[PDB]
Amino acid sequence: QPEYRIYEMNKRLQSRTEDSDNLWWDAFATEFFEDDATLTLSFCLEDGPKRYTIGRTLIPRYFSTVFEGGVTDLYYILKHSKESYHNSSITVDCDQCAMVTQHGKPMFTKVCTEGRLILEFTFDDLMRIKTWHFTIRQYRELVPRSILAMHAQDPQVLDQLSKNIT
Amino acid sequence: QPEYRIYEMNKRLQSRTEDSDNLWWDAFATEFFEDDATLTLSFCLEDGPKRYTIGRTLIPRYFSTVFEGGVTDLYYILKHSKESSSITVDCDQCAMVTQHGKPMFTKVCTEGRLILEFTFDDLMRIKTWHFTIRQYRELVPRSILAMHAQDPQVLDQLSKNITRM
Repeated sequence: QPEYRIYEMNKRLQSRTEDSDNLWWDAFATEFFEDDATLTLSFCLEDGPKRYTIGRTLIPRYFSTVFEGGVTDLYYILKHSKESYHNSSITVDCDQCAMVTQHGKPMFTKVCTEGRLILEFTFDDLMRIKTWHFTIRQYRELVPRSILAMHAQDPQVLDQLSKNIT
Repeated sequence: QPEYRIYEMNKRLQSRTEDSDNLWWDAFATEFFEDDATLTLSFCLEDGPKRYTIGRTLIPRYFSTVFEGGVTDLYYILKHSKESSSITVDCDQCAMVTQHGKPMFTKVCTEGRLILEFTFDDLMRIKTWHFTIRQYRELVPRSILAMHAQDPQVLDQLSKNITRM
C-alpha cells in the first residue's frame, strides 16, 4: 500500500540524530525515491505560478537542509488522500498535506506548511516515489505561549537576561 | 505489526465528520479496543501519582468528548516506540495532538509515555491504554506580517462586537 510508505518515511526520519552523515540521507532517498525522482514545490502567486523542482541528486540534500536550523522533528500528515493509477504508476493525491517541522531555541516554534501534495509511486516491490509535487497553500508558525503567570518570574529566564548584559 | 493499528486509528480519526453521532464513536471503540479494555491517564504530581481509568463503556465517550471544544483534528505521534497472548508497544515519546479552531486556533501538544497492550488476534485490538502525561504545550498561530493587524476583517471583528455592546 502506498499509504504505509509515508508512515515508513515518517518513521525513518524520526531515526535521524544530530550526527547523521550525508551518507544517511543518501540511504534515506535510495530507500524512498526512484533513481530518477523529482521533487517540486509550487506556489501560485501574483505574478503567476512559481515552481521549484530539484533532481535526484539534491533530494537527499534537500531533506538534510530542512533540519539545518536546529530543527528537531519533521513529519507529514495526509488527510483524505486519493489513490488512483495514472501515467503508468500508483498516484496519491492529497489536498490536505501538512509538512510539519519542530524548532528549538529560542522560540521552539512548530511550523505547519500545508497544501496539495501529489506523489507518484512505481508499482515495484520497492514502490519508491517517482514524483513529489507539493503545492503550498497555507503557512503557520505556532509559538508555545506562556501558560502560567509565575512563568514570567522564572529565575532561569532572568538568568538569561543577566547573561546577555554580561 | 501493531504500529499500523495506530496509523489506522489515526487515519480513521480524520474520518470523524462534524456530525459523527454517538454510534460513530461506538464503532470506533469497537474497532480498536477489546470488549474489556482500560484507558488510563497518569500524572506524577506533588501530592503523588494521580491516575484516571475508564472502562470500555466510557472509552468512546472520552474520545467523543476530546473533540467537543470545537476541536477539528485528533492524532497521536509515536517516536522511537518499542514493541515486545499480549503485544506491548511502549513509546516513550508519545504526542497526543488536537487542533482547535475559532478564536485562537491553538495546536495542543500533550506529550508523555504511552503503553499499549494489544491482543494476539487477527483483529489486534487494544486491551490496555496507559498514558503518563509529562509535557504540555499550547501552540498559537502567530501573526506573521505587520499589515495583518490593519486587515479590515480584524477591524470588522471589532465593529461586529461593538454592535452587541
